[PDB]
Amino acid sequence: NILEALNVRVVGTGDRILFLAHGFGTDQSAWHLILPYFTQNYRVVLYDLVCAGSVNPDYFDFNRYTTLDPYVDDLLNIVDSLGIQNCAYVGHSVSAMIGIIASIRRPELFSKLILIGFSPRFLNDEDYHGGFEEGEIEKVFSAMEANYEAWVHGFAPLAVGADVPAAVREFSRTLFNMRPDISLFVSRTVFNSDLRGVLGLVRVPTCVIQTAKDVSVPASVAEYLRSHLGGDTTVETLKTEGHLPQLSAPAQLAQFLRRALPR
Repeated sequence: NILEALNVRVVGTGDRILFLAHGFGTDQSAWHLILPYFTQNYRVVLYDLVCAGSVNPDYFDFNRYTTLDPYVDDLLNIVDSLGIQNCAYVGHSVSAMIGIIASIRRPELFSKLILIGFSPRFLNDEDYHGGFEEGEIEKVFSAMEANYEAWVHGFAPLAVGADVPAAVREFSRTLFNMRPDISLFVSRTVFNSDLRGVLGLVRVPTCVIQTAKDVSVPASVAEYLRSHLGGDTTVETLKTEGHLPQLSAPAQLAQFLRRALPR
């Protein structure tokens, strides 16, 4: 039922469950280039966040989805529904944030957390560089509301990077598939999140993957995470820019994953 609403799909064969969880602006199809590198050795679970354009917009209850907690409830519901007892989890952007909270709620559930394009807090603070200020983000939210199509038009290449047209085309496609109001509302939710208070409570081994230049995550965030996460943590840096390496640099990302994943 949640399995149907969130387009859960399980493919591959192997002992380890690999759980792939997409971020803002895409759906599980953003994993399609790396997926063949794993389906021979991992039982792979994919799903769409409720805010994905591929999910019936009728399921997006703006009354319910006001913080990340209902999203974590969705993930744990899927995990439980599938009867998954242990898995490796790869979360991009918001799914990274969701993964951290899930790990603290259910520490026995994750063998490993791989976090791509992950920030615990986007807004700056005293001695903390998240990369954004409140005045600044209000204008983005206005632009997103005023003219979503124009925002996407400009944002997709900036976010994804240069000379990767296939990646930009795909990211534009999935952004345009999201309902504009859902896009804005999810953005607001993410920008009002602050995980820095609970990072020390993470116990699961974690790999933080960053790219060279991510418009949403300053380079300094990775070393903050290394110093603040409570598990055994490593940082890997892709020699490639952009926010969506699963589309823009699938070979390098898959290589990093193959190094970091259990088995």
